[PDB]
This record gives sequence, structure tokens and C-alpha cells, in this order.
Amino acid sequence: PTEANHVQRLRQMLACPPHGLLDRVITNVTIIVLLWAVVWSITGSECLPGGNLFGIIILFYCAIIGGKLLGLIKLPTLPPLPSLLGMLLAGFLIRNIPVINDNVQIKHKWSSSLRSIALSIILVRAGLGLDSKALKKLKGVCVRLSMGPCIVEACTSALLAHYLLGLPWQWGFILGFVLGAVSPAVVVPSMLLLQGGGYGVEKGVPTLLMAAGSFDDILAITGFNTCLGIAFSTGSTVFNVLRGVLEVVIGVATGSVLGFFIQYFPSRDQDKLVCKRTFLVLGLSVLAVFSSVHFGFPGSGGLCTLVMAFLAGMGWTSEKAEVEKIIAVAWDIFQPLLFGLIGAEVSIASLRPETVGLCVATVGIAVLIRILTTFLMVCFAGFNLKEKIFISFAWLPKATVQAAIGSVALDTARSHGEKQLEDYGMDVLTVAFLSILITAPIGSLLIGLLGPRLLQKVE
Amino acid sequence: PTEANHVQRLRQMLACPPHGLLDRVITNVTIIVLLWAVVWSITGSECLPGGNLFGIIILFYCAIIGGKLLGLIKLPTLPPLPSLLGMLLAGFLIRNIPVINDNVQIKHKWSSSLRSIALSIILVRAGLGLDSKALKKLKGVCVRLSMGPCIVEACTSALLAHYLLGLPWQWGFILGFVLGAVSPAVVVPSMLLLQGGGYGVEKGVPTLLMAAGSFDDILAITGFNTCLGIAFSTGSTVFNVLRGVLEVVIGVATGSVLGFFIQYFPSRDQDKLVCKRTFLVLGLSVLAVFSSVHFGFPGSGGLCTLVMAFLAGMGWTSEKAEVEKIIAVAWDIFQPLLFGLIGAEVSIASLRPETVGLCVATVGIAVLIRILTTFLMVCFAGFNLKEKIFISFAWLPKATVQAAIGSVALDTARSHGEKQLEDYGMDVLTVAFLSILITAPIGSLLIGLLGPRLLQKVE
Repeated sequence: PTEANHVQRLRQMLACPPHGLLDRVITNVTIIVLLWAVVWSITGSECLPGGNLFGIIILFYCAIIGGKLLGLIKLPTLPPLPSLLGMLLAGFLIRNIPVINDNVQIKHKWSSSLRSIALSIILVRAGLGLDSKALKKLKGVCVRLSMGPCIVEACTSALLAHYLLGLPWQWGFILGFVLGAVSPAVVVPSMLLLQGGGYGVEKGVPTLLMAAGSFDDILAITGFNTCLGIAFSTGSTVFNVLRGVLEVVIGVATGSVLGFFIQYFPSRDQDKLVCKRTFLVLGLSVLAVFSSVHFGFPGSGGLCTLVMAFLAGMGWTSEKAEVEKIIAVAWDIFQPLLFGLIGAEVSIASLRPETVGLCVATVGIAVLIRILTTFLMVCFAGFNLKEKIFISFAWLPKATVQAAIGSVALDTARSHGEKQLEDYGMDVLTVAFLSILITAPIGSLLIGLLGPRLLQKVE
Repeated sequence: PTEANHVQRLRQMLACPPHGLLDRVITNVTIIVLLWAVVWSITGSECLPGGNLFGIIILFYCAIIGGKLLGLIKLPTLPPLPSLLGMLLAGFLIRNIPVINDNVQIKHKWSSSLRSIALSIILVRAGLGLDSKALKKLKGVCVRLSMGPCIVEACTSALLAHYLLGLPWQWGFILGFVLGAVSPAVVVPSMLLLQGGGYGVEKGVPTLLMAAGSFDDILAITGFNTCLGIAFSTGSTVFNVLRGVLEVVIGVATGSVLGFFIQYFPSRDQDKLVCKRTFLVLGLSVLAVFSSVHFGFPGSGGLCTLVMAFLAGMGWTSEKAEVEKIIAVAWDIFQPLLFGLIGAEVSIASLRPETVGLCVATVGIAVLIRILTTFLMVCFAGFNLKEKIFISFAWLPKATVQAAIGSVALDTARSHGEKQLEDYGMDVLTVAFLSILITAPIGSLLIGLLGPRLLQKVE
């Protein structure tokens, strides 16, 4: 009834022409199709509703749109909104409807490469912003944060489904590994926003927190190697452990020599010194990533990337506050494409329409297991209940590696021809896709308010 | 003998360490392989001495290197050097040695697309720098400059080889068209350097000169359509003329509507207004180019591109002096790749090792025919002998379209199966490749000195 009067009042408010912002938004929504038509003239049907690049660009577009609408018109009366949830939900819903997803068939290799490169930006962003002084005294503490809660959560889920879903004693380790991971891609943004809030950085807290997600994935994939070699009987399991350990040692060793120069002698009076260094370190990051992938040790890339980024940042300490701006303005566009690619994977009906409410428990309890074990990791270090519960709230998000190696177990079961392992694989695919959908974004939603609640800020 | 003492003296001069510039050059020569390794990890052997992208990047590298060495250590005691000559000679010499060119097999489609996009930058650079006041009174004069000398040069070569090499009366038009073209890609740089010299711009001369190379190529290709339809008996020749005329009318018509907005209401208080507008107009340029290519009217692209670039520039008149900087810093890298691509086409022995010194005359005389006909185009307009001979020296360079449609006649003769037309095609391929190798760069070499010699500059 009153909606008509409200619309008339809005039309009257727009009668005083806000032609400025209107023209801005019109130009924004009008520019879009430029590169679409460009690459269409380049390749033809590749940019049509039957083409790969068309699907890629429309995925990116619906991803950048879906994120803003999630926090555009409403707020659940206290907080703002986690746009990244909508950014990933876009690709998810595109995947859900196949009768229209049949125009978004993205090249699997290319899509995976995009997913693997998108994380490098958040990696280098984390590496530069680090501070060594506060961490140097807390090294072992952060190691405990990075190791404890995930391993205990993993074995918790392993034994939970060992009892309920019947995992053998030598195979539930796979469920452990697929549960053990971290997604700093959403964490680092929250850490930087709270750094802008100046709350935790009074102890450097946010920089210390996001620096922890380094080796948990490597332990998960090392265990994955050896557990495939044992249960899946794939090759030498002791050599699988060797493979998983060597990818740690090389990733921590080879990353140092880059800082030996870029921290010391990237000569100062170079014209585009910062403008060079930026894409230089991005190239070195993706180089480490994909060279290690080619070698078969993808975990080694992030380690060398992070240590190199921190090393140069220590040398760039003056100018590192300027290279960050280019990385920031670039990083805006690589979030939603990554989130949509992770979302555009599978649908619920293919996993199971039933037994959903009776199988989620093995991960649902593990979520809680991680929380207070994070609290326990701080044995004697000084943090009050507010600080410790804030730390506990931080280590929760896990979305990235669950998508990275989720269905690979079922794929391996198919490739090797093991029907019992194939039912195992459909189940682990189920639990893997469950371990992504809500974990990270609902965990990062709270940070923007728990910062003010538990941390302190200068006047 | 004294070379040893000279080297010892140079070593003594370097004993006082110039470590700054040395480190700069070391970093420069060291950075190179970054993207090579990146795209190698992306595609593998595509970045090896058997891959396409490898050949592309090494072409670009030898092109950027060969240009600087051409003017690095010596000067022919008066002038500086035309780097672009070396930039193109690099690709030429890579093409010449096949036993090593067999690692540089570039995708023909991709290479042609690069050659076609590289010109768009010089196009938009020409469009923005134009001034309408001086040209508005000289419109017909510039039309005469653009039409007269090339047509007379074309029919000159046509009848020359009609007599000497035996061209029929209805077929030498092909030789005319392949002789009638222009290469502003080298001209506009000279015009902008002399504008910086402030010599001709006291009458706006350099801006007026480079604006002439617009329609000569279109007339050449229209005649090409109808002459193929007549001599090569390919389709309706009257419809070939219709095709050649419609590509003029649409290219001059459709380019206006873009300026109707971008000259008037790309709202001022947009954040990246210039940073947007730049790649916006680049996209519109390449869009016109390749959409017209898809339609089959490639000449229409440059027209819409140029009129749109000038229109917005008129509106950007204040800020157009700022968008130019991004286009300038970008244009540095697209020159040498284009020049190498044009160079990497064919070798002399495949055309003819003999009859060279007895067949060049038909174009060698035509070179001179163009010169004084350019002088004659200025019927009554006021320009002294120095100004008129400067104008005559300007219209000379022709390198682009000769490479664009040179061998296409021989290819057509092969496709249609006409052996007499195939010998015709090897001969026109010969004369086409002759009409590129020295024409433009030796013609632009002189401008940097003829400016001071014939033009005037403020104190």
C-alpha cells in the first residue's frame, strides 16, 4: 500500500537531478562489453554463450556483482557484510544450474591455473606486511598455532567418521588431511582492515596471526602422499614421505637467495624501481609456484614466495609502503574470479540429497575442536581471555585447499579402478565440498567487530 | 698496436668504480628471462627453441636490442640514427638464416594480429595531437598531398613495368596498388620529435603532414579488389568497387558517434578518468580494426579510430596533454615487435638472386616521382622552396601496407590455380618486398636535420 507513496517520494527525490552519480553508474555499466567484443573478434565463438573465454568473463562479472549486492542494501543491524561470500556464491550458483552452466565450460587446465595464480597476490601481500620484531620472540608460539589445532581437528574428524561412517584405522587420515588446511585469502584482508583499525597492531597481533598459515597444507599433502601410498597402495609410501618432506626443505631453502639481492642492491635511483619490483616479485612468486608444480612439489612455491616477499620488504622498509599500493589496486579484481572458480565446482544432488543432516557432524564438531585448541596453543604467553578468544576466532577459516585436493581422491579411485575406494571417494568428495561452503566467510564476518570488542585502539 | 693501450686506459677509467650504472645495466640484462620462465611453466615447450611464444619473445628481444646498437656507438658525423631501421632489420636477419629461423615459427594468425594491433597506437597518437584550426583552411591541400603523389607514382611504376617487364594494360594496376601506400608508424615519431623541436609547429606543419596518410591505402585496396575481379577474374568487379567504396563511407561515418560522448560527457570527477579513457580508446580502436576485419573492410577501422581520437582529444584539450603520456610510455615496446614481424617475412634468394640490378628501376624512379609531385600538390598555398621541399621529403616513407598485402597476390594465384598469375605473383612478391626494405627509415633519417635546415624555431 505505502510502497507506491514511497516510490513516488523516491521519484521526487530523484527529480532534483543527481545526474553526476547517475552518469557515473551509467558509464560503469556501459563500458563492460569492450573486451568481450575484442576477444570475440580475436577468436569468434570463444566469446559467445558456447565459448570458454565467454564463460570466464561472465563468471568474473557475476562474481564482482554478487559480492557487492551481498552488502549493498542491508546489514544484519550490527555488522557490515563479507562480500567474498557473495563472490564465491556466484560461481557456486552458476555451477548449480546446469541447463545454463552448459555455456560456461571453462578449460579445466586454464581454470585451475587461474585458481593457483590468484592466491599469489594475497601471498605477497602477507609477506610484505610482516614485522620481524614481535614475531621473533613468538616464533614457537606461532608454530604451535599453525600445527596444533589443525592436526587435532583432523584426527578428531578421522576418528569421528572412523566410528560413524566406518573409516579403517589406516585410511581416515585422508579425511584428516582434507580437513586440515587454511584459507588466508580471506584472512589477510581482515588483518589489513583491522590494521587500519589500529586495534591489534598495538601488539602487531594481526600481522602475527595471518603469518601462521604456511605449513599446515604441506603436512596435509605429505600425509596425503603417504596415505595414498598405503591405503590406495600407490607407489613407495616411504618415498611419499620423502617427497612431502623435501618439498618443505626446498621451499624453505631456495627462497632465501632472492632476498640476498632484492633486500640489498636493487639500486635506488632506478626510475621505475617500485613499479619494476612489484611485477618482478609477482613473477618470482608465480614462477616458484608453477616450477614447483612442474617438479611436483606445489607447496614449495608459497614458502619461497613468502620468505622472498618478507626479505625484500625488510629492505624496502621505506619504500615497501609504496609497492603495496599497486598490489592493492591489482588485487581487487583477482578475488572474485578465484571465488567464482572455487564456487563453480559441483552441486548438492550429485553428492547426496539425503543423509546430509546425519553426516555433517564429523566436520561440525571438528570446527569447535579447532577453536579451543587454538586457545590451548598459547601455553604461557601473555594474552587475556579477550585476546586469546580473538586468536581462537582467527585460525578458523578453511576454504582453499579443500577445493584444491578435494575430488582428487575420488579421481584417483577411478583412475586406479577401486570401487570400494570409489565409494570412499564420493564420500570424501562430499565431506570436502562441505568443508568449504560456510567455513571461511562466516568466520571472517565477525573479525571486523571482535577487533573493537577485544582489542585496544589509540585515541 | 695502440688498441692495447686504449683498453688499458679504459680499464683504468673503470678502476674508479662506476658501480651505479654498472649495477643498473646488470639488473637490466638479468631481469629478462622472468616472463620466459613464467610462460614456460604455463605451457612448457612453447617457451623453448622449438616453440611459438619463445620465438615471439626472442624476436621482441633482438628487435629492442638491434635498434639501440644501430645508433649506440657511432654517428655518420652529422646525424643521429633511425633506431627503427635496426628494429626491423633484426626480424629480417632472423628470417634470412633458416637453419636457426626453424625455432621461430610464429603462429601466422597471431603474428598477423600483432602486426595489425601495433599500428593502432601510432594511430591514436596521431589523432590526439591533431589541431583543427590550421588544417581547416588547408583541407583540400592535404587531400591533394594524400592523393596526388601516390597515384602518379603508382601509374608510373605500372607503365614502367608495362614496358620493361611486360604488364598488360589491365593488370599493372596491381603493381600500382602495391606501390601506393604510406607508413605513418615511423612518420608520427619524427613529427613529434620535431614538434618538441618547435620548428614546424610554428605553422603546425608536422601535425598537418602526418594527418595525410589516411585514404591512400583504401584506394589501393579498392583498386586491388576490382583488379583481382578483372584480371584475376575473382567475382563481380563492380561489386568489388562497391566493397571498396562502402569501406570508406562506413569508416568515415561510424567514427563520429563516439566523439559525441567522449568529447562531451565523460564526467570530469571520475577518479581514473584519464587512466580509463586511455585504454578505453585503445579498445575502441582495436575493436574498429578487428570488427571491420571480420566484416571484410579493414580500412574502415583506422578512419573511425582517427576521427574518434581527434574528437575526444578536442574535448580532452586540457587533459589530452596527460593521456598522451600513458600512450607514449606504452608505445615504446610495440614498435620493435612490429618491425621484427614485418622483417621476419622472406629472403632474397627465394625471390631472385639475379636480375636484381635490372628490375629495381621501376620502383626506384617512382620514388623520385612521388617527391616533386608532392611539391606540385601545393598549387598556390604559401610555402617557400625550403618549406615545399620539406613537405616533399615527408610524404615518402612506405613500409606498412606493402608488407600487409604484398604476397597475397601470389597466394591468390596459387589458390585459384593460375600459373601465369603465379609467375606474376612471384614477381609482384619480389617488387613488394623491395618496396619495404629501405623506403621508410632512410626517408625518416633526414627529418631530424631538415627540420632545423628548412623550418624556423623560437629563441
